[PDB]
Amino acid sequence: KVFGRCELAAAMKRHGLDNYRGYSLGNWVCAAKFESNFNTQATNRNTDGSTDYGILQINSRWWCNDGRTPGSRNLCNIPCSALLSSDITASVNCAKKIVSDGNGMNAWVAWRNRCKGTDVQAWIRGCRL
Ligand code: NA
Repeated sequence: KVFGRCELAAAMKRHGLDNYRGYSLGNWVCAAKFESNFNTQATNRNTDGSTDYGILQINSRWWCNDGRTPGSRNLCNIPCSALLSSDITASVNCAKKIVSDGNGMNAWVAWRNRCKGTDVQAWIRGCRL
């Protein structure tokens, strides 16, 4: 599924991501824009042979099981495929764990480089929330 911007904002809010660990909803919509372009089915092989999965490009290195990332953990206790669902619940659950792991949204390198310190509220402008 390819969400609209305000649609994804509403889905993140319904799933309690809005101001989770102090990150405004525009921070999470911005991260999703640049990780996946709002595509739940997005997958990207990392050079290290791990894969990133879904709207928030959650990495098989630590967070989900794809069966092909030697020496990885599955700290969200989910198959990485669950992170490609048109329902974002499992992605939101796992992103709550990632953002609590100590480095906030810096865990998303695209957030750090493209959203951090920017006017992220623009990502939820005009959204009926
Ligand atoms: Na893994």
